Amino acid sequence: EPFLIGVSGGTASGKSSVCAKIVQLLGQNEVDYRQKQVVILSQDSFYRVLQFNFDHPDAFDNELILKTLKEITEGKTVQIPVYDFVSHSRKEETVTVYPADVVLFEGILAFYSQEVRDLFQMKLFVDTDADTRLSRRVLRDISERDLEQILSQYITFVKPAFEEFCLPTKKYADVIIPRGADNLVAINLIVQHIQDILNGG
Amino acid sequence: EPFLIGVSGGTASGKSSVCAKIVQLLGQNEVDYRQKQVVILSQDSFYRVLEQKAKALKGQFNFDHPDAFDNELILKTLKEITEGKTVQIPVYDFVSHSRKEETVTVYPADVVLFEGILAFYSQEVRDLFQMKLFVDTDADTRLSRRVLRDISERGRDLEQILSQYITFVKPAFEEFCLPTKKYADVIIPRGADNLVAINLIVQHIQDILNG
Amino acid sequence: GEPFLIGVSGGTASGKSSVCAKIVQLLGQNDYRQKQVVILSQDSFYRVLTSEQKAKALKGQFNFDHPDAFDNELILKTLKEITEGKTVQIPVYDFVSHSRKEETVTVYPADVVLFEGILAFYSQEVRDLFQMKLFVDTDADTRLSRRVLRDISERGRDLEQILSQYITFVKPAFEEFCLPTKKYADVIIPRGADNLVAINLIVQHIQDILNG
Amino acid sequence: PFLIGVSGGTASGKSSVCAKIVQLLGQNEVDYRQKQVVILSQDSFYRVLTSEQKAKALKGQFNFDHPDAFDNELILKTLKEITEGKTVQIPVYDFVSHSRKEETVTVYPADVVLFEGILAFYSQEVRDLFQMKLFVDTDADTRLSRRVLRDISERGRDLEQILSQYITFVKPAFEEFCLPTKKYADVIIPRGADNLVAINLIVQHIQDILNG
Ligand SMILES: [N-]=[N+]=N[C@@H]1[C@H](O)[C@@H](CO)O[C@H]1n1ccc(=O)[nH]c1=O
Repeated sequence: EPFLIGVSGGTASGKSSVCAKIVQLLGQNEVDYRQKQVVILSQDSFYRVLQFNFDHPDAFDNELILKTLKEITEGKTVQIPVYDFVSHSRKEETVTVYPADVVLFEGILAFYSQEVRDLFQMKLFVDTDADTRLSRRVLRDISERDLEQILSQYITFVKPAFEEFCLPTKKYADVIIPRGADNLVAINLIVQHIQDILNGG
Repeated sequence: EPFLIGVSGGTASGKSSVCAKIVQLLGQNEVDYRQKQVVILSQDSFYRVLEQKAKALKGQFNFDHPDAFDNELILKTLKEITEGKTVQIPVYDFVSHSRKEETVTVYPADVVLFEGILAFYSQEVRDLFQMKLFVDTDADTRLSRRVLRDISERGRDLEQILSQYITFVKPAFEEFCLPTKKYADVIIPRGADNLVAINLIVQHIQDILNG
Repeated sequence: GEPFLIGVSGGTASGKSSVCAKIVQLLGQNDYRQKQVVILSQDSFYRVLTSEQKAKALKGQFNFDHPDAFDNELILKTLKEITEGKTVQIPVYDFVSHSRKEETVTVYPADVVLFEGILAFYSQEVRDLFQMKLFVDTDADTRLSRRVLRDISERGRDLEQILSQYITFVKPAFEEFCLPTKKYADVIIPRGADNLVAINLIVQHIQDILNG
Repeated sequence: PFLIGVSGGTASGKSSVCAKIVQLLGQNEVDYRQKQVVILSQDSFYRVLTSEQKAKALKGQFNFDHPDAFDNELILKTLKEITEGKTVQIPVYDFVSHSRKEETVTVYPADVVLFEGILAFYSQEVRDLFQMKLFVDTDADTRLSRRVLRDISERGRDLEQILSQYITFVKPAFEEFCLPTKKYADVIIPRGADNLVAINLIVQHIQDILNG
């Protein structure tokens, strides 16, 4: 019975950084990929087979997410597709994820599907202010196209999809983390809880 | 070295019911009051002394303003708690609007929960809380909870409850309590019913109690 | 020379019904055959309830604030013909039977038509017909206090049943369907009918539409 | 004279709305002495900085979006003398030296005065001088997007310096001082100058004022 923890929130809120800090603090980075007890799943790894809105729920393989997450709860070994954000291509290589005790699924629409919601025993939402998240993504998108095209895409696609699809799913959260990776108190709270789950007490 | 946890949130958001559940799941109700390891401190007990305005029915008083709370005694009470000293907490009757001479003796505990609408208002009190929690229940939901709570627990009629809430409770929350939400480390979205968030904090305290 | 339609949305107990009333009253319009400004309510276009829906309404389990409870096709068809300068027949909903009475209110083509409804801006086809969109923004707890007083004193409801229906039906319908339509508003009028500066601004503008 | 206060966050559309309003009236093609609608900016009333204040300004540690950086006494005095029909002298601020130039702008008494500013509704004494209070409500991330593109083109700073100053100074000053003054607004104009319906609503209102 693996423990599934759903982490949602807008882009550049700190979902990936919070999950990375939790796994790093739990020492899972040093363990081999077979003996990993806490793994991280990114929703962007499940983009559907490909001016276009990639923040819309239709752009995500909802059935593959549900099947993979369900097979994880069944203790089965699953393979996750790889997706590069630059070329929008799903490479033929797959990441093999062996049965782990705790699974973190981060995604802007992780709480959108009701079938995916009920899979999570604990649901966390990284609530970061909209302008603050834009400041983080603007710096993130140039370092990792043109600055005018980044603001055009965010205003036309990212911002409307967050308010229409992500924001309504904030009410399904059990715990809200108010600033992201910098919130060391909240991270230490979840790190303490996942380590408490591994021990069994 | 006691662990101070600050619990804030608007009125009727569930801070009292959450804290009461945290100590109940920890079995502190079965332990004697002198041997309690997790105690609860309510900000409503530290209301300032009352003769500032004798008339509270002819002209209401606005009890939700930070001026009506003894911020100096709150800082003194919490400071002596962090030092490991026994403290005496005053008793209050909301109807009598007076400070009873009898005090509740709270022995040094390992974990102390302080719940209050303005628990994160003063900076000197904020830094004492090692963990800051905020119960963020929607405004209309908190109003529906408070109306039903104030009619059964108190003998107030509905017209005075809504008039007192709109005139004083609502503006004081938005001016003083809402800006303090940013200081919170963990936000609990719905309150007492959120069993996943309560079990998370209960487990954290039980790990602190073991050492 | 098409009629100037003005959409007025907002949550319940926000003041939109009183805002529209005070606008027509300040204009002195309230002569149904020669009136230049009329007020239309989304409440007139409730759908007729099936036998299973009527039974759910008696038990208090029917959401009257949900888009499914309104005849969007009738609203769109009525507002589309109003723009074309035609008389429209507007239903007179009988809530006792939850159906439309045989009698109907005849609205003659007016120069300015006000459509007031919680979900006035929900339908896109209905939304594009409005040349001006007003949203009465009043705080949720302030509107709740208004509705609780209006439901207990004017209607005589049970307090616990009001708050139970609000949390279960009224609140989710507002946050899911009404609030997302606030971004389509051209002008947002806060605090409701007491905002006399905003009302006199809309009253003055309609007078300029009639004089011009 | 009709005083209209315009507030809202940075890059919301305040300056663009006021400029668009004045343009729709003949005021652009109206002589300077005969202008009936004039625009006043709160940026013209920055305080002269103390040597201690200027020291923090050189270090980049002075929040220019804070109420203390604005000359409230001079704003109140100038706006009061405008209401009395007096011709007033507004300063010309030199932001490099943080002082007032010897040259001043002469504002002849106009029938309608538009005062735009981030904290136009902060001082109660300045609020009560406005016959109409407008607030340009635009989403924070949208305004930040507008400010970034405006701060890179208008000035010669880099992107990382803009976002650092916005998160450190502009954002906390807006949420603490500018946002709580939104409740005093009589009308809320969303999205700024792109809101043509709201622009023509104020334009038609001012035109009706000029004709009595
Ligand atoms: N008649 N009437 N008015 C109302 C009210 O204004 C509207 C709420 O949108 O639905 C109608 N309404 C709602 C609940 C109910 O139990 N009965 C009812 O008639």
